[PDB]
Amino acid sequence: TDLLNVCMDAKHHKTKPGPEDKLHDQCSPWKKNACCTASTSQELHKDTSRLYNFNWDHCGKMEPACKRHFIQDTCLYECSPNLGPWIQQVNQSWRKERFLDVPLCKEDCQRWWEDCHTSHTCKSNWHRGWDWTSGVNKCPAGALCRTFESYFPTPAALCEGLWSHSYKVSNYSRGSGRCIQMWFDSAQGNPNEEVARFYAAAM
Ligand SMILES: Nc1nc(=O)c2nc(CNc3ccc(C(=O)N[C@@H](CCC(=O)O)C(=O)O)cc3)cnc2[nH]1
Ligand SMILES: *[C@@H]1O[C@H](CO)[C@@H](O[C@@H]2O[C@H](CO)[C@@H](O)[C@H](O)[C@H]2NC(C)=O)[C@H](O)[C@H]1NC(C)=O
Ligand SMILES: [Cl-]
Ligand SMILES: [K+]
Repeated sequence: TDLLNVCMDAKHHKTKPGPEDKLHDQCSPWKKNACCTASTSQELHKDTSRLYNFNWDHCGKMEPACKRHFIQDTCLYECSPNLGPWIQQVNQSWRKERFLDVPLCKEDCQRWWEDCHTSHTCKSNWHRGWDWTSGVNKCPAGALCRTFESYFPTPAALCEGLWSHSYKVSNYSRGSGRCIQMWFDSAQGNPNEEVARFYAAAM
């Protein structure tokens, strides 16, 4: 149970999960229990936020249908109090902990990949390798802009590879209670609580 209802020790996270009534737009489904502040939830909706100075439009403008998924992902990363069982210590300059091999529901990965098909990028790992010397990430030497499909030939390649394995792709369905959903209605409770509960008891 020590892995339940926690916030990892990372760059913006709160020390502990709490109610956040004013979570902005896409993060609001987390408003009953979040690891992010309202300010953070607000900032992550912005192009090239002050959170990480990360530019989504690094190979031209990213399609809205695609960008929403990255915003959604950032909501989960910053707000989720239910990733306890996958938290690992990594000792990095901008975070002492992170999560790895979170069982992301296949349909979520599939939808993300499909909606991002018509967008563009220059790298398959977005955590390491950028040219930051202007202050925001720019394609490094040798990295050409291409379609998403080029750098991520399958859904799993994007979902698992883009954020250096924060996720593994689960063969479980949305609503199985056996995989983490990036996209959920939380009117009747956050569905990923049950997921974290289940995998914490697996030991
Ligand atoms: N699911 C998910 N998992 C994550 O870990 C995650 N992380 C971020 C934060 N993203 C980033 C990406 C790059 C850099 C960055 O400054 N990269 C540098 C190296 C940083 C270092 O010293 O470790 C670079 O090499 O370009 C920081 C934060 C956003 N969404 C996520 N979403
Ligand atoms: C992931 O789940 C799917 C079903 O949602 C599994 O599919 C079935 O697999 C068996 C063989 O193992 C087939 O007889 C069925 O035809 C499959 N169902 C359909 C309609 O596709 C799939 O095997 C699972 N993947 C893994 C690796 O366990
Ligand atoms: Cl839609
Ligand atoms: K969650």
